[PDB]
This record gives sequence, C-alpha cells and structure tokens, in this order.
Amino acid sequence: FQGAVVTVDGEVYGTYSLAKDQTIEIQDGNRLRIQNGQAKMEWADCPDQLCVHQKAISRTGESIICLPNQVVVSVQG
Amino acid sequence: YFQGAVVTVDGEVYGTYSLAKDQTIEIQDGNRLRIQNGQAKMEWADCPDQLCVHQKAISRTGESIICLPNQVVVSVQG
Ligand SMILES: [Zn+2]
Ligand SMILES: [Zn+2]
Repeated sequence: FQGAVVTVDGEVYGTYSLAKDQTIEIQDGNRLRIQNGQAKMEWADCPDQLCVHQKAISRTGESIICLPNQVVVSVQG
Repeated sequence: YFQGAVVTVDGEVYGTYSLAKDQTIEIQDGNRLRIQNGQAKMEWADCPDQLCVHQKAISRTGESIICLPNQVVVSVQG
C-alpha cells in the first residue's frame, strides 16, 4: 500500500494509508490529516508554523517536515 | 540573515548552507547534496529506493528533500 510514513526523532511512529481518511496526532505537538489521498500537516505547536504551510503530499518520495519537533512525514510505496 | 539548506543526519543539525553559493555537500558516505543556481538537489545517494535523488530541487522556505534509509533531512530555512 501507498502510505504516509511518520518519523519522530528518527524513529518510525507508523505508516498510514493515503486511501483512508484519518487524523494522526503525533506526540501532542503535530497533527496530520489524511484526506482525499493526500497528507497535510493540519496543526502544530511549533513557533515558525512552516510544516502547516507546506502543500499536501501524495507522491512517493514527497515530504512534510517539522524541524522544531523533529517530525518527518514522507510518502512511501 | 540568509536563505540556506539545513541538513540533519539522525536528527542532528550538521550545518546550514547558503543557496546563493554553488557547493557540493557530501553527507557522510551515503548522500551528496548539490547547491546550484539557488536550489538544493540530492545529486547522489547509496540508498536502495533512490527516492531522495528523484525529488525535485528545493529553494523555498519550508520545502524539503529526505532520504529515509540514511535518516537525512534537507530543508530550506530563512
Ligand atoms: Zn512545525
Ligand atoms: Zn535516499
């Protein structure tokens, strides 16, 4: 399956299918929304809010990162 | 203040490299980043999937290139 791989401090947190609408609360500091086959950072407690402003991802290799919270979201097949 | 490519390996910041200067960053033995014409691109990697090498060049704040097998994160900050 094609999913959004989430790593926190370099450790794989989980892999979430893009084909299923879901909301992932990543260790209280980030919230990922999977909707219509795309992953987007819906909310974050980081000061810069850069992760929240990155465009939704759906293609293999694409990523969303929250550097202050060491969160990496990546699309893997 | 400058626009640069922040490189993290295993969550540790290695450095920030100005996008305004053409340079090659050899990130340990597994990844090589090329800064050229104000853009950062993964030129080479020893990873099996080669996904980082196929990612589009980045130049805008927040944009990223990641090599998941080698725990390399490249991000534009500033
Ligand atoms: Zn963030
Ligand atoms: Zn790679």
